[PDB]
Amino acid sequence: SLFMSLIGMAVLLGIAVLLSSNRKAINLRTVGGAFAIQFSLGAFILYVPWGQELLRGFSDAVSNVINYGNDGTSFLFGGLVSGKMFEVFGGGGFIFAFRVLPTLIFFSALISVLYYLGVMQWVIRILGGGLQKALGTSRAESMSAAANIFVGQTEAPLVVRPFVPKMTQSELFAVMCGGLASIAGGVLAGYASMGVKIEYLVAASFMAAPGGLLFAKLMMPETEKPQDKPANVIDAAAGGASAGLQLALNVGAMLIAFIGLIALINGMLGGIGGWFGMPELKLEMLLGWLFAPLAFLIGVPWNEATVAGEFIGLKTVANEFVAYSQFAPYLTEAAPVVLSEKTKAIISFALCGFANLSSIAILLGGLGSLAPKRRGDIARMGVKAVIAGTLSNLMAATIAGFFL
Amino acid sequence: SLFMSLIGMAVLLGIAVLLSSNRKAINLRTVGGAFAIQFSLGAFILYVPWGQELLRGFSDAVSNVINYGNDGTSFLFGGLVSGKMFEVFGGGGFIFAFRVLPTLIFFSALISVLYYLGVMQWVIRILGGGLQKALGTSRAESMSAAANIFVGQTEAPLVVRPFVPKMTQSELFAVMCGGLASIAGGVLAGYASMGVKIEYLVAASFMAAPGGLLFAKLMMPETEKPQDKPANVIDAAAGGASAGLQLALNVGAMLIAFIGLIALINGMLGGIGGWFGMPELKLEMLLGWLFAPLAFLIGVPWNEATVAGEFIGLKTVANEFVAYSQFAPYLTEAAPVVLSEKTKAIISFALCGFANLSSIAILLGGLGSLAPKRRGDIARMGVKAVIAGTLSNLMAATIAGFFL
Amino acid sequence: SLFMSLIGMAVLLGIAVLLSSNRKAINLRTVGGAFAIQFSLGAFILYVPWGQELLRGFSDAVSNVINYGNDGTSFLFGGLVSGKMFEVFGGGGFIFAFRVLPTLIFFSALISVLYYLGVMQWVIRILGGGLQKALGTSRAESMSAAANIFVGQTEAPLVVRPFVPKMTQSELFAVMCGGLASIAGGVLAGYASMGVKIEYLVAASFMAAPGGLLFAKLMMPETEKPQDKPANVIDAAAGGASAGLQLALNVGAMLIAFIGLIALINGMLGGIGGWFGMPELKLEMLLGWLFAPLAFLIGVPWNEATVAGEFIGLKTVANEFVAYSQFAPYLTEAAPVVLSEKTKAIISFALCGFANLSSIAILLGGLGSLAPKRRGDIARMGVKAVIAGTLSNLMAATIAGFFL
Ligand SMILES: CCCCCCCCCCO[C@@H]1O[C@H](CO)[C@@H](O[C@H]2O[C@H](CO)[C@@H](O)[C@H](O)[C@H]2O)[C@H](O)[C@H]1O
Ligand SMILES: CCCCCCCCCCO[C@@H]1O[C@H](CO)[C@@H](O[C@H]2O[C@H](CO)[C@@H](O)[C@H](O)[C@H]2O)[C@H](O)[C@H]1O
Ligand SMILES: CCCCCCCCCCO[C@@H]1O[C@H](CO)[C@@H](O[C@H]2O[C@H](CO)[C@@H](O)[C@H](O)[C@H]2O)[C@H](O)[C@H]1O
Ligand SMILES: O=c1ncccn1[C@@H]1O[C@H](CO)[C@@H](O)[C@H]1O
Ligand SMILES: O=c1ncccn1[C@@H]1O[C@H](CO)[C@@H](O)[C@H]1O
Ligand SMILES: O=c1ncccn1[C@@H]1O[C@H](CO)[C@@H](O)[C@H]1O
Ligand code: NA
Ligand code: NA
Ligand code: NA
Repeated sequence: SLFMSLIGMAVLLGIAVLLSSNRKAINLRTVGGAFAIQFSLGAFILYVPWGQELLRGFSDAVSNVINYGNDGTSFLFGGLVSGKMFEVFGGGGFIFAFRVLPTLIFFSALISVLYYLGVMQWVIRILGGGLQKALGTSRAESMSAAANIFVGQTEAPLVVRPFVPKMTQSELFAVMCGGLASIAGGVLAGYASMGVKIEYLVAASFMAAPGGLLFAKLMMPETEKPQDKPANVIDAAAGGASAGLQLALNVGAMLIAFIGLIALINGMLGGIGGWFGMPELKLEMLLGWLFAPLAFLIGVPWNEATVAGEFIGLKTVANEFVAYSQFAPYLTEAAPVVLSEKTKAIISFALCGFANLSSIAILLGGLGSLAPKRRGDIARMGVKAVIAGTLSNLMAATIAGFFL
Repeated sequence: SLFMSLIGMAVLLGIAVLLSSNRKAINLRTVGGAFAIQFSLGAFILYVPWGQELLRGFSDAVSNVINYGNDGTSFLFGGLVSGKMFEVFGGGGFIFAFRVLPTLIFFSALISVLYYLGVMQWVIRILGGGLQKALGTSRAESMSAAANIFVGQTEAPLVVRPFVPKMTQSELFAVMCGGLASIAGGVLAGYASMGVKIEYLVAASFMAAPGGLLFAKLMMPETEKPQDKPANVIDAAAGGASAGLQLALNVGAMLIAFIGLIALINGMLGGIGGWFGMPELKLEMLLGWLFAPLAFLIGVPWNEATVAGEFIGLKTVANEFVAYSQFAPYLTEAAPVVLSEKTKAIISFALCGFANLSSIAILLGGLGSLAPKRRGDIARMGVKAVIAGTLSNLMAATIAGFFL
Repeated sequence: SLFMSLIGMAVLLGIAVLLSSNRKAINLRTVGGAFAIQFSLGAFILYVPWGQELLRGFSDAVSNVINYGNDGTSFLFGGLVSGKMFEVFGGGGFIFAFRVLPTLIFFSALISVLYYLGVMQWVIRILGGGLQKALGTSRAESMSAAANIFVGQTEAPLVVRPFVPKMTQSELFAVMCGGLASIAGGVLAGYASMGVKIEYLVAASFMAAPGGLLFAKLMMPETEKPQDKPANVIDAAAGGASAGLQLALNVGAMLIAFIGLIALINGMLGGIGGWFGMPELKLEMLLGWLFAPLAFLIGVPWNEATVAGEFIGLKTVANEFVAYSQFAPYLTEAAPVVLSEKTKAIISFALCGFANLSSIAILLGGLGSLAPKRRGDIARMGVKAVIAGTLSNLMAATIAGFFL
């Protein structure tokens, strides 16, 4: 029952220690408090009444911002995003390109505005400050952790960019992990626009800040000594819109290609598999069969572990956006397999993260531009940081399933 | 009656003199003739029969070019831009993304072709030469003024780019003002595709050349001494298409974000306003209430000044593209408020200009790349140049309303 | 009958010799074997039974990959690419922007993957090696020839990029010609998605490798002495997707502008032509009237030579993508002129090539970046290389019509 979850949490911690760079250098206060916060935060907003009300209150505000932004895309694409689309095309009336992608544009502009007004820096300074006083982590790596709740892995270190070129290997690794453990505000609203419960997305985004530091300081403890703008608000929105547009195009091209490639792979796997009496062999079968123990370990029922593995596996070997796209039909009344509400929550939390191999290349570009002489260290710690980010997402899912 | 318009023209001139860098250095021949041309040009093509026929003749040619270009977008988006769209989605059958944006691509390619053939340089040389002989303005600043009738604020100085790094502060300011007072050929056809009367757009584009110089030489008189390609036609079209595409994407992202942001602001203004007994408070109400005196001053009737202020205000605090997008429904039979034909003309002229704060950043990029050591002067004169450009648009509207 | 084709082949060879840089330096083994291979390859896969089966087998595999990739665009654009589109908009239900353009994205990602796995380098090394052993051409120029079968003119030299800056003028010219004589895998599937028979596209792509070398070594014989990566597979796909997206946007903007420009030209040609009693004068009439002898020479019947000339002419003076777009309606049951199956094949082969003037600018960018000190030689040999590429496409069409 609940005993299988606590074992899950133990196993995840165990792997991180086995993969640590120095188990004897692990700060017990740091990693103890880090797990304490993520677990308590999970308990707070998923179990206790007052915490649940604050979460559903924040989520409804996020849901209101999404609808407001939809006025923009409604103007541009008109009746192609209206209700008449469902009367004509039925299910295919929902055009992903016009329904989900424009959200990335609006939210990138909004967060750009919130940075200009100092609202973002205000929240980050509070959360980032609470972490470093409780965990003993450095100032810079804690701010980047807190920022990563709302923005992406390449945008979060920007709030501490003059400290990045000279921060320690453990600091840099943590910064990498904070980005891999979390997502971004823009894609968040995208996933929400696909049917993913906002309550789970907001919850997972916040639990990423302590969770990211947790596995950063487990797998790479501090063995060194750390240290220590647009002209107007309209320009900020325009710049954010531009950045969002570029991101929207990239995600769209990736989804067309990757899905197309998976369709090509499934065709080949059917022919190759047929040679071994398995003509029905697909990529989803391999991934499900391979990740089922991992899904079963984080709290997914035995009879649903394989289907859960398909999504968790797809997120790891590609990215969370593709995983969510294949998991979204399972959130409607036209779902091929009716899953339990607890399993739906676990997958939602386990997928909520940029933790994949492709993000290393993205970290080399973004985070590497802030410190060009540190691109070697980033590439070297890349895979370890991806694993650490994966453990953080899996821990958050285990915690989530435990309190649900 | 007509007395309120002439007062309007006087007030606008008055503000420019009060904000001048040296009232004693103002060249009476320059600013006298500049106003004389803009006023006479307004009289010519809006009042006298022969001038009205030349304007409607040029506009019908512009309207024919638009339809020819529509063959391109009709090929790409097929039935999504056909008449069947209105039978199915009704009003929402008009998809802005496919109906207006592709025009920017076609017209950018066409103007690129016209530059290659020397047709553009031919017209600019005549109009630019007539201005400098009548106003006494320098050669370079006059060519940039004439070019700005047809192209954008960053493209117009390109016809005199080797003279920009060494031109006087008054010359540079004028170049900045010529761009802010006018629009571009590409967006022109876009506004026309939204229901804005082409006759008003062409008229305002031409009146921008003397009007831009007028307020440039009022607010910043000359106190110094001024001085003095693609391989084939198919390459020119391709390059122009590419530039148009990039612009089309930017405008689209901006419209999605800005409209979405306004929707978000109106939601917040309803809550904040509710604290003061004004739950119906919106951005349009603030802008209308604040710009109504200005609209009333340029010739808009008292009972229509507030609605007119909403659009003029939105153009100033954001850009003219967003203003036109909110003003276009007022040009159809489904308009929420039926406005007088004179008020519709005034708003059309007052909106026709790139005069906004965001254009300073764009001027720093485009015009600043032509003279990197002059980016300080551009940023310093930015706001003054925006005001000057605003006065030029307001003057053109007052003149327009006077002869109508 | 078949005598008119062999005359055609002779004439094409004749022009190349007349335009040669040194007729006395032409290697008879090189150009003899080069024509021998292209002619035999044509005989193999268009005439002999076994060769026809291998071609239709490869084409059905290409047709299967296309459909697999379509799962990606089907996810993004939903019902806008469904069968319901034809029930509502009829013929206009086929939206080119969503039906053809996304193919460039998928195929660019796939070929990027195939390069990473070493599959591309494996095939190129075999075909490129067979050519240089049979023709006596250099190693580098032969690999670029073989690569050009599957990829574009700027991508093909990348497999021999450290040998490009120091290769001979004849080598560089051949590299330029190999790219101009062929197309790319991505646009190939695009043309196939417009109704162009895949069998003709695959055939022409392969016959371009010897055909490109053939006219390279005729018009520019060797008079000198020649010499002699993404972190993971998912990164490769993502990079290829990005490159495909950029290309998809460019092609789309070009098609909107060029078609729009042609519509504008036809309007002007109707007025200008009206002055000489020819109000029905259009661009298609001029191009058809001017290229009809050329089409008649390559095997197109007298009564179909003029219509065939319209398409061949449009490909030359613009690009093959625009030509195919105007030729595609002639491949359906709603064709304005029912053409013979042999004429449809000839046009398909004659159009299959990047041979146009605009590609010189593209060669200056791509191939010129690999050897910046050789941009002068590229620009100098540009037009000659375009002619050579045109002759290669015309030869392939003549050969095709001969065996059909
Ligand atoms: C959808 C509608 C929303 C309604 C909200 C309207 C907001 C109004 C924006 C005004 O902001 C100002 O704009 C200036 C222009 O960019 C800035 O000056 C900046 O640039 C000037 C010159 O360009 C310099 O003089 C200054 O030093 C520099 O602060 C200045 O910082 C900024 O405060
Ligand atoms: C929709 C259909 C429209 C129908 C219209 C057809 C127009 C025909 C275009 C031909 O233009 C020529 O093309 C050359 C190739 O770019 C240019 O040579 C340029 O480039 C050459 C080599 O690339 C150099 O030899 C030259 O010096 C240099 O002028 C040359 O300037 C230009 O006149
Ligand atoms: C749609 C689903 C498809 C299913 C297929 C799944 C394929 C699995 C990809 C794994 O590939 C590895 O990924 C590493 C990470 O990029 C690479 O390490 C590279 O980068 C490392 C660090 O980033 C370095 O340690 C290495 O030196 C360097 O080889 C490595 O080369 C590569 O073999
Ligand atoms: O780096 C990112 N920043 C913002 C949004 C997205 N991504 C990247 O793109 C992917 C898809 O959302 C993520 O897994 C991540 O690697
Ligand atoms: O600078 C520009 N050049 C061409 C088109 C548009 N714009 C900018 O974008 C805005 C929207 O049309 C203008 O206000 C102007 O600042
Ligand atoms: O250079 C290219 N590489 C890949 C795809 C396309 N093109 C260019 O764009 C044109 C349209 O397919 C070609 O004629 C060619 O010049
Ligand atoms: Na993040
Ligand atoms: Na202008
Ligand atoms: Na090629």
